[PDB]
Amino acid sequence: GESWQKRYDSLQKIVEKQQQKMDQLRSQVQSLEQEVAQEEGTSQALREEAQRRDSALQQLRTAVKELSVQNQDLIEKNLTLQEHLRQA
Amino acid sequence: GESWQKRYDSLQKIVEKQQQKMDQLRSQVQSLEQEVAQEEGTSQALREEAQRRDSALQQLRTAVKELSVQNQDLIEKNLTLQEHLRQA
Repeated sequence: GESWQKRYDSLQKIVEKQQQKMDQLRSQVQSLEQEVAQEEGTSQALREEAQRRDSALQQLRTAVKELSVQNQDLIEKNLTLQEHLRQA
Repeated sequence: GESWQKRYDSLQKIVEKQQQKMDQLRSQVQSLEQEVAQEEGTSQALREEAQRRDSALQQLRTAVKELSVQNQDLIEKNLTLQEHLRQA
């Protein structure tokens, strides 16, 4: 059979392969933490832009209503002028 | 000093402790891959909402433009009636 010294030499190869795998996993953890942080910045930026555009939506809807009031005003004035024209 | 069998046993304790740390790193990586996936899912969902919000904004800008031109035309038609009613 193999001597214990030979088995030790083979086991040290396993120890070194474990360390290399652990190095790769530690690097992957760091990269993933960075990806999470970057994606959180993206999501927060999207939420802030959504707030600004929701405010723009609000302002446009009210603008439509304001222009509808002006429309009614001008229509009523036009009818008043039309009635004056029936006495001209 | 220590026999090769005993040195093997000491090295095997290192193999086992490195395996524990490697398994813990793999679990951390899995948790971080879930965290990345959920944050990218959040960002994409916000982009979906943004696309529908921009559609609403575009439709409202169109309505504002249409109502504005209609009101400007009514203002011109009112001035025309006023000119027809002039006596001097």
